[PDB]
Amino acid sequence: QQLQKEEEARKVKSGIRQMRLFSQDECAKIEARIDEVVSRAEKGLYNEHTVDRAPLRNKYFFGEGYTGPGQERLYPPGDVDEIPEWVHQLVIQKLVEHRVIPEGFVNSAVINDYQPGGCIVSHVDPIHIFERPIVSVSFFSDSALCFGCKFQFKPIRVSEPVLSLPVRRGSVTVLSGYAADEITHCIRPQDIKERRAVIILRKTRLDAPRL
Ligand SMILES: O=C(O)CNC(=O)C(=O)O
Ligand SMILES: [Mn+2]
Repeated sequence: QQLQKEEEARKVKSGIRQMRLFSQDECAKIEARIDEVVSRAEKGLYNEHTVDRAPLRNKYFFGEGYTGPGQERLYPPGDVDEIPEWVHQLVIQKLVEHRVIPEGFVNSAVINDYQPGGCIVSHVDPIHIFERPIVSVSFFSDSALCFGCKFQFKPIRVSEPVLSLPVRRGSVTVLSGYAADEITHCIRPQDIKERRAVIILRKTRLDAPRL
């Protein structure tokens, strides 16, 4: 049981790469742009499916977005707004330059914006929708990304995740293999003490089922 948790954590770690790529100034500039997105959404300037509002977490879908169990679908072409130029210029370019992902890979950029006490429940990034690797960049504050999220449903039987990964402002997280496909991830509400935002950069699959 203890050996099993250590083996799983080793497997999770084999599919995680992390690096501090964005300076405090670079973060400040990107954070200003994220604020612009929030403002534009509030002004009703985005397409219908670009904005997903939920109690303590908003999602903003660019390039491609998605919606019983395990049957998410891509919205028809042109339903979501295009990836903003600043995302290419300030975020994707930096990633390509540092050999994190190849040029042309990213066709989907999602911004998650969290209130204090916000969270995201146990999930796997839909395997029928997105290629791997999955890249994420964190912005306003530091937090943690948990892996193996049974604890969110069975706190008596299991109190802790398999692994908790610190995700600092300006850090890039790359998920692949076991970490992206074989285990769930989540964020605990106690780990978001102040506003936090994340830009998730992915490539959708050719055969991603569409509406
Ligand atoms: O906010 C984060 O760091 C993680 N968010 C997600 O896992 C997601 O939107 O798929
Ligand atoms: Mn996810």
